[PDB]
Amino acid sequence: MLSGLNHLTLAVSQLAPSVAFYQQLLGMTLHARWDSGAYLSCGDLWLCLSLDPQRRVTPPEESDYTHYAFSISEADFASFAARLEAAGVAVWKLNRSEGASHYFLDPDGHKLELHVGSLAQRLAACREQPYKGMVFF
Amino acid sequence: MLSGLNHLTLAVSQLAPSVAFYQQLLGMTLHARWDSGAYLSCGDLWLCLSLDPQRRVTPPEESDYTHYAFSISEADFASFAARLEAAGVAVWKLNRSEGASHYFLDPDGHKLELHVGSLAQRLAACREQPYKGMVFF
Ligand SMILES: CC(=O)Nc1ccc(C)c(Cl)c1
Ligand SMILES: [Mn+2]
Ligand SMILES: [Mn+2]
Repeated sequence: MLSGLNHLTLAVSQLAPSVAFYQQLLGMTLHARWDSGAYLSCGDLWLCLSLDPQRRVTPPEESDYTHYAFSISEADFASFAARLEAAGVAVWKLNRSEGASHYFLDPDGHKLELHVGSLAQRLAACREQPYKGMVFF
Repeated sequence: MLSGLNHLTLAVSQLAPSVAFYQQLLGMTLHARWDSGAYLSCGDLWLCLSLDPQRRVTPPEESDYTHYAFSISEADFASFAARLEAAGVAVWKLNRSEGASHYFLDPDGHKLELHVGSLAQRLAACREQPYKGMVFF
């Protein structure tokens, strides 16, 4: 059957600024870069950046809620978020509707998130503060 | 420091067909559902389906190359691809790279992939046959 995300591929309009964002600003590990892409890792995540002439720099009001959240510890969360803010990284959401999260945009407007906590922890939190109509299986 | 992918959230136009697709067709585990979304798991992947009236059912020619690949073993790949074909799931690309890949669309046009092979396998193949402009770190 299916087991896990094998990789996340993000289309990017300008390869070098996107590599710099994920590697320098977010601290991911850069493994390889070529004329039309790059491979990075973030823990066990394989991230591919793919140069795509069709990728548009998209304001967050023009895209849907699809987004990619990266894990960070409770001890590191606030200083990492504050560093992104001080660096001028654009945001897209403020209301913490799914726990301790910071919502920010990549250079092309991909919707990203820093989040503290696992699915199990979110389910436990939701039992006390459930989403409207929530059922647990 | 970021330690991995925390969750993938897909905006969906209709929650019921999206739950059927990810849970019943793709075999992911449904943990919770509420009026406007659902939480599933696929191995270590935490998947959130978020009901979003801004989600358009998007033909593949009208979206960029951003896509989400799920891991499957080589032994299971062909029968899973056949299952998707029997279900009438559209393909958006043919495989021309190393490692088996099946490129298929979700009900809203999210670009998905089944892939066999890790980042390490891809890097080993690339070292033997580097892409144009390829540099390793
Ligand atoms: C022309 C040029 O400067 N290319 C270049 C710069 C930095 C990196 C990391 C790479 Cl692979 C290539
Ligand atoms: Mn999220
Ligand atoms: Mn892929």
